[PDB]
Amino acid sequence: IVGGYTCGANTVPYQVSLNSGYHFCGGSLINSQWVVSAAHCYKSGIQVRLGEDNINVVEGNEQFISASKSIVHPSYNSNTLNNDIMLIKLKSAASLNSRVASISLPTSCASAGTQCLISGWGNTKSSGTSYPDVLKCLKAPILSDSSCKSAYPGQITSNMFCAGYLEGGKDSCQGDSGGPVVCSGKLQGIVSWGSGCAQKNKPGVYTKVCNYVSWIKQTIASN
Ligand SMILES: NCCc1c[nH]c2ccc(O)cc12
Ligand SMILES: [Ca+2]
Repeated sequence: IVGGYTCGANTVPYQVSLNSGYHFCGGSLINSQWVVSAAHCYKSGIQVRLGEDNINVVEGNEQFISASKSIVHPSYNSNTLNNDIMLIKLKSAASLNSRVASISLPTSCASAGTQCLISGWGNTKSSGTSYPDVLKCLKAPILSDSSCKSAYPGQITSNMFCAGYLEGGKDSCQGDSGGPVVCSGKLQGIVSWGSGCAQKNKPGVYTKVCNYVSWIKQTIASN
């Protein structure tokens, strides 16, 4: 997260870290046994880490649970990032509490202008690299579809939205991939892609979760 703030330990209780020997992606806990992330985060041998603040220190509220199954969306296109969403089933159910909690799925799509919270352990600089150990947070509005398509001509599908600031300076970045965009207590987006981080006229692009609610629910009910 570039230009954000330190969230505070366990203030984003649905945030997960995906670990394959090291943190490589975020995700969101949607019930005691399922995580939603980006399909571009797919790999084998994932351990899901819940209750994390400092990802390099055991602080006492972590639950580490291996993934039993990963399901990339059937229509994911890795070249366009259309349908950039994946579900991960945990080998066992997490223990839910005040610091480990699920985030609800939306019943309706959010409109441009809605303020949302984006969080992750990604790079904090727009040039060069500095990766934080503690969770970073960013408040950003959803942008109009016309401003999003004007920023990325020919690249924005109906399954994507832009959020952030056209002036630059504040954005998600590398390592925030797969993480949540939460607006009014509902999961509306997944950190997906962009042109660099925090660049003028290049806001972050996010997977539009409201379009996938029926796929998520049907998949969870049968796996
Ligand atoms: N807005 C952050 C977009 C994003 C997701 N993954 C990334 C990886 C590298 C990068 O420069 C940018 C990204
Ligand atoms: Ca920790």
